Amino acid sequence: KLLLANWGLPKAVLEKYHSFGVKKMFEWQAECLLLGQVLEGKNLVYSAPTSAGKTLVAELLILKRVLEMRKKALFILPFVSVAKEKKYYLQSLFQEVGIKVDGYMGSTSPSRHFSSLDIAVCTIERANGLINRLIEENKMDLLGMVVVDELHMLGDSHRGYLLELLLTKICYITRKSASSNAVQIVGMSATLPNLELVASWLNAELYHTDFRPVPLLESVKVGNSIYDSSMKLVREFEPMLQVEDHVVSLCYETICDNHSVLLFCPSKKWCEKLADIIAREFYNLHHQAEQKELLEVMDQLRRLPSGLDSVLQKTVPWGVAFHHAGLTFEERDIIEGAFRQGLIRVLAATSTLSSGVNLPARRVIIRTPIFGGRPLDILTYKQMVGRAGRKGVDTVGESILICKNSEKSKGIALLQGSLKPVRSCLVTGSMIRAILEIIVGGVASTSQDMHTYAACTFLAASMGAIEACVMWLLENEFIQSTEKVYHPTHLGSATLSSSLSPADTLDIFADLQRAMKGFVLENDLHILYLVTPMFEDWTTIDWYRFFCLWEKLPTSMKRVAELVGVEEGFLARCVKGKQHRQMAIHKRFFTSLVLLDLISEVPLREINQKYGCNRGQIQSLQQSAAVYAGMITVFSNRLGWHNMELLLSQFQKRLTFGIQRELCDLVRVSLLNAQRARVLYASGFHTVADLARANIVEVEVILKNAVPMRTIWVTGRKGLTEREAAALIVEEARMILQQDL
Amino acid sequence: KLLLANWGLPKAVLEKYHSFGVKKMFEWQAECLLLGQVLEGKNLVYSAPTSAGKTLVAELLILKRVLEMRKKALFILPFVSVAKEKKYYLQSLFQEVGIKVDGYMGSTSPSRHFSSLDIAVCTIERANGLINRLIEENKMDLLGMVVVDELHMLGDSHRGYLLELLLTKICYITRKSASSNAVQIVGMSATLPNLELVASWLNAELYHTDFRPVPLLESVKVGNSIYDSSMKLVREFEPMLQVEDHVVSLCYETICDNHSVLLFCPSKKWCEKLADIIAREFYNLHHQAEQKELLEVMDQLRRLPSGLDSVLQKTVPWGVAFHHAGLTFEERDIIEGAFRQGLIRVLAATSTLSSGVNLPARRVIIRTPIFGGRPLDILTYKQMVGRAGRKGVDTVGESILICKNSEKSKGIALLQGSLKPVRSCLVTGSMIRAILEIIVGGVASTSQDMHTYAACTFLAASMGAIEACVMWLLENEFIQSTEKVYHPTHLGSATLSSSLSPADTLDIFADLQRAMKGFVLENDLHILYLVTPMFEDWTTIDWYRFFCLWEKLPTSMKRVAELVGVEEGFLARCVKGKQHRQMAIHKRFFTSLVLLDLISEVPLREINQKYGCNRGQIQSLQQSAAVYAGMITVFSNRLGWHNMELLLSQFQKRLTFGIQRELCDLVRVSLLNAQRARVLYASGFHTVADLARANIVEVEVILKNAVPMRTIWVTGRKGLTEREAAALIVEEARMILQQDL
Repeated sequence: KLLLANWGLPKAVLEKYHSFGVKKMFEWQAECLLLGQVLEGKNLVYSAPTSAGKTLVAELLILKRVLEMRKKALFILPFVSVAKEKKYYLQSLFQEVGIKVDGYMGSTSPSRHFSSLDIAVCTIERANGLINRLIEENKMDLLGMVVVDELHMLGDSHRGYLLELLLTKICYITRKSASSNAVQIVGMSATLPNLELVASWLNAELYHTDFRPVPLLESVKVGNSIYDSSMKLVREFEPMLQVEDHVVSLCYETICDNHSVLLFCPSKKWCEKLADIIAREFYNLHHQAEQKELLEVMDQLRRLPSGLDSVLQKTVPWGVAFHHAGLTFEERDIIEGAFRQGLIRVLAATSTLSSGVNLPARRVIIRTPIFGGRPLDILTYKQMVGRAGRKGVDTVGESILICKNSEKSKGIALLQGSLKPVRSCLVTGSMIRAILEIIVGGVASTSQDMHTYAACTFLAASMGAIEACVMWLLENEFIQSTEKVYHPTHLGSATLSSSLSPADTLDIFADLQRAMKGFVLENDLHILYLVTPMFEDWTTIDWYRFFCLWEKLPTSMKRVAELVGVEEGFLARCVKGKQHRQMAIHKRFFTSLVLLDLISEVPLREINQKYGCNRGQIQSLQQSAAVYAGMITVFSNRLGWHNMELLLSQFQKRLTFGIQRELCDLVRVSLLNAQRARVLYASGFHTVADLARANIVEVEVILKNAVPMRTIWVTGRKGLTEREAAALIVEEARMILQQDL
Repeated sequence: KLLLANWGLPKAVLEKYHSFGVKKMFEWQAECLLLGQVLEGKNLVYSAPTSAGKTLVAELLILKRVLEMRKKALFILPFVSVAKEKKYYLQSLFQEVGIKVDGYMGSTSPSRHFSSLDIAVCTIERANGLINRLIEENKMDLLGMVVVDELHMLGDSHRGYLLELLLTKICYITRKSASSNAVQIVGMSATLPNLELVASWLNAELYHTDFRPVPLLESVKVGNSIYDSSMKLVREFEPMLQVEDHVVSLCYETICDNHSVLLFCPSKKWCEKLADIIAREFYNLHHQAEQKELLEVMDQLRRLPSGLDSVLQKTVPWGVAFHHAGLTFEERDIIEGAFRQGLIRVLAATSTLSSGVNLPARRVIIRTPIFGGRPLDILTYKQMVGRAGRKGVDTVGESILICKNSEKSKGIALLQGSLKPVRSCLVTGSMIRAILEIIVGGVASTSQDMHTYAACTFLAASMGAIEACVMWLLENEFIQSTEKVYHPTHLGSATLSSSLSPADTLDIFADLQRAMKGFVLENDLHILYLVTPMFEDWTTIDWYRFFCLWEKLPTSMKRVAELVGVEEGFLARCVKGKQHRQMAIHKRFFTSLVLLDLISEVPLREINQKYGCNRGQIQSLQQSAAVYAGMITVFSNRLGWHNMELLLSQFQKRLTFGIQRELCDLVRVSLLNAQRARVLYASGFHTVADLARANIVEVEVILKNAVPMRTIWVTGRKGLTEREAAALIVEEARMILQQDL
């Protein structure tokens, strides 16, 4: 029984698994999935270490559910990058067996409809919208199982409350049908203390494991000695070569052992300095003063849109790199891609890598217990170290936290600490959407039943103001009051369909309706002004630099600013010598100005030099602003505004890829991101229609030129050869022609 | 030799000609076709009477050209209705052979490109644009044979100068290639006096004939007698039954002979009164106080969009009808359709029927020499009575002009007069486009050649200021001045492509750059304000009615008027108690307000009652305004305005058929004009895609309902049965699905 072949799986799936190296099944997964009545329909919640293989239980459960009862399923993942990686893994796994998978990661939407789509591996923000749409036209029989990830994020988080709302809605719809389970709910979590309460909230049978494929031993150093967690000295620290911190020495111990190291750094500036030093310390400690594959990785960065970084130039060709938020969204995969293969040996990363993709490393070093001026959180610390120890390669995983003076007392708190218990995050702006997701979907109409909905939520199961907050929806025209029985309105029916929080829609409805009075069409700014989401903390603005940009803007552009409240009299004038809604407009204006260059195909390096915001926050802004244009368009569609939908129809695709109107059809190929279609456009190919009929040898030469054997890079498949990618461009464009008609 | 069988024509074409009843081969057509070197390529211009079969010679010439050298050809037709009828005749003739013909009648554009198109049966306004486009991307090798019509219209006319410009451009191109014929130009004309000069202008040999299949004798009435043309009394007038004019008596003479009569009338009011009388006298004079098919014709008028007219109700079910400009564009074909079949026996028409389709009638009576307060023209009169005498049915054709008192002296000038000699109509606003059609097309660049171009025009061949007109084009940025050599600009390159006169584009460029700063989108008025062509004389406005309409307009609508110069303070206020550009805006506003109801599917009867403009002038406006939206969109496309083009992209189709956005795809089927798709839309069919998969029996019942065996009517095939049209709707929608993909 302790072998995958005994368990019921398709032959192709098992063969693909053997290719991935997973041939032995853990005992905890087998006992958990055999435990209870989970297989026959009962929903399940369990927790395991990150390196223990949490994904196996969910994957075999969803495969069994799909093969047993033909029903579409979901897959809820926090971030866009992890969602993309998971979708690619699931596609490579489910190609032959026939369960086509596609994802809704913000801007990108599957070409095929959800009826043909089976497993929608998509983020929470779009999973909630898809669940709402499925609820809308009484088509929930397709849903058979929803897979959630890191249920511990449903507490204090900017998007986990959406996951909690979706799960409680599914539980409500399941209980209502009882008037074995219609839809199953499975998830995985970290070492939560209260997971029984969450498991019983979804009436899920609980199981918690601390099993690890390789041992993990945390460590803290005190000067020139290493202390274990429980007041124990496990080893005496002795630096071999260096030119109290001794940060370089720890990597050197592992480097001579032929293994990698993760050196997580606190801040943006700290990442560059630390990876520079280790490469500089590799000048003398190994020269007294795979190379072939390292150059190719260095070659991969040469013809990226932003080229190769100056700081990376002095470090990459020795096995030392670094990866933070400020780096390009393209470089981040390549640098992380080589780490899996082992080309790179030391990384200088920030805290963002903790919740990102899986990056195994024998030794993980954390520079300071203080991350960004605040103590390190326990929840991120569990995933912070959990990467230590490769399955089947390394017999020991370690973590060496670095503490100084009195910070050791705060530094040691995480070693003996435990993950904080989850909350509900539920007047509350996170709950105004909760009922409005159900009152306007037609699922619940009577108020007494709507009260019973609040009994199905996390807050009720944890153990007043629910009814009084409907009156708030009564005030804001969201719900019309009749004989009580609640019915949706025009504004309310649109908010649910486009998946916006009702807090935002109050301003958007007044802002989108203020575009009637005066609209401009010569420049895309005013259209772009209505799709910039917010300002958040994407970048620190430079007032003086915006002054010089304000003067050099064309007279055409200066008409938009006065049309949306931006003042020529006050713009980087009174701030220098020294209104909450005004800064939310100026920074909305700046976010539209940056996006104007992004849709004008200005090079990212030139934009960085001109806009002062590094490329890390630019690709993290055009990705977020692309989702907004796809939500404003849908919001205007349901509201009976056909004209505004016409102008904003094409602006989701333009922001995603940073292209112009001419390349809109060409970019439908996933292998033409921002430059592989522009040079291809200049080659006399203006549409994806005739591109499918292109000469195979013709596209080889044209793609070789325009440089800013696997030298080209396409997202999802790591590096690729020029001949293969060009052959894939025509192949990808080929299948588009008939599958959409 | 005088037989069609001996002449070289396809066997199926000959059979179709036999089906049309034309089998006898005349003498003048044969001698004209075998004269000289016309067949081998030389262009030809000839004059013949209207009832002599002018079009047949052009038909055999174009057939010989197509079968000899495979090359696309044109066909220039006077107005939209005659062009549409000619296109249907040509299509029904050319079904099986392979010459796929299609028409450019203003708004309507062929689904297929011109490359697959062979004979473009299009009016002058669109033929000029098509040939300009052909000239643009050096594709004139396709053009090999251009058929013009009524070369007597190239003189003083609002659109004939376009034909003259087109012909001189073609001649210039042919002469340039000589540095047996590149393109052959044929046409037919009325009894022109100077046709030798026009023929020699196109270096064409001349042939003029007066042969008539049946004799035509004219008459002038004096008291109670009829006088021939040459001071001769041919018959003594005596009235049989009546209750000096004796207008009913002349018709009653032909009624007893079982033949029809055309009773042309001066104005709309005169048309209703005269046809009402003849039916009223038909009551007492034939009842002492084909019926089955007459009721069916009355039945086809029952479920038209405007229903059945009250004036037509008291006259139609006796064989007496009337047909003027104010009647619906749908009723006009049915009333004229039955006349060809002989169901109707009398008609009370205006002067517009003179230039329309052929309506044979044994006796044609013209009420007054004064038509519309002015003496009747010679040119209209020659074609006014040219329908007298059916070919192969009636042995004699007559015309009885009615004159009173001293008007007989002016009336008889029509009888002995001859058609006025043609002019050139060439500073002149008709010539600014002439060179601009060639200088920006790249055909002619050197100024001396451009001067040589003026030697190829009609004015030069008839026997200074040509060069001075370019300076005007230099002033208005149309042409950039370099070393002289002239090159097109952005504005100049767009005017040619969209086929607008340069006089209009000066205001449009400023008018389309005034909405560029400020636009409204919630209502379609401002978009509609930029597509209303002009005011012309489409209707006489009612200031008081507009004033009340001004008050009841929505507050959103009143934002558009103040945004385009229309004043709330001055609107039907100072006109009542008593600025050329201002009236051109208010009447532009009215034309946009009426069109708003046309695109809101308001019934024409309610619109007529509300807007005071009869249905005849409404379909004559939405046909003209639909072409403008198709020219403004193209003008904005070439000018680098991708946003304003997006809003105006769909507004040509909306104005043509008077539909909304929902029916835009459904209306692609030509059998769903304005109501057969609305009721079909309510049947759960929202797109033409699944309409091709409709159940045949399902569409029968739904089409039967919504009533305001050949009762349904579809343009181009007269009446049709309900079962056939419904079977044709799915069949027509079927062929669309794959032929466009």
